[PDB]
Amino acid sequence: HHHHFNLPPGNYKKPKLLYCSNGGHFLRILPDGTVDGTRDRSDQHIQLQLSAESVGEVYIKSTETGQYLAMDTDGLLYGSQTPNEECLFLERLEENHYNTYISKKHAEKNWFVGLKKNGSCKRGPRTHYGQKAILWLPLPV
Repeated sequence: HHHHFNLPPGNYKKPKLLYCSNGGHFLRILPDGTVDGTRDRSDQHIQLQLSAESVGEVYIKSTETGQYLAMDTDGLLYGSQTPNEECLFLERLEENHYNTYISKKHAEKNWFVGLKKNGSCKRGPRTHYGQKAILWLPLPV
């Protein structure tokens, strides 16, 4: 393992919203595959369904479009039509409260799912432990 194994509570029984306190945005996966953040709670593309492939490993999927969150070889987030190795994330507890999602494929490089204060996605290499951009809070739909 390249990372710790503290896991958050809760489960995957219901769809969730992923809220980033960094800028105060909900993770959004647009129909065209674009990924970003939005402060609009009524947005139809922020509803996500998480599922566990293995303990601590998850897929994050758009309930509206069916697309899977994924991080490409250059660290950019994108919506994938099908599940592949770039769609698996390590879901962990952080600061004894939040949820962090580390790219499983690039786990050794410490690439996290994260949003900047302006709601734009952070590129993998620009993220690291200790940032506010990587801290998520799952919220009911």
